[PDB]
Amino acid sequence: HAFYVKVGLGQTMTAQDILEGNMNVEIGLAVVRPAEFIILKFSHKMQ
Amino acid sequence: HAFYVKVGLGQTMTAQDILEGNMNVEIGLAVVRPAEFIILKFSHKMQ
Repeated sequence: HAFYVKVGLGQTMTAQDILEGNMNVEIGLAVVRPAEFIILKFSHKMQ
Repeated sequence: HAFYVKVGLGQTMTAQDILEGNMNVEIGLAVVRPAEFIILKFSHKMQ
């Protein structure tokens, strides 16, 4: 759930990419954000 | 595939050939030849 890593032929590269000398790596991240606004919601509930 | 042999009336002979005293035999051969020139052909193939 936090990241992924992909590299390979048929995943990030073609065969024409190999002849040119290219290697592609793909990286995705899920970084934690701050809690800037905190909203308290109050209500009545039945007895 | 290697040879054939044919002899007979209606195959190699006529009826006029029989009266003259002729018998015809036909033989065909396929003899092995040497390998005098050997040619190596190199090429790239895709990954």
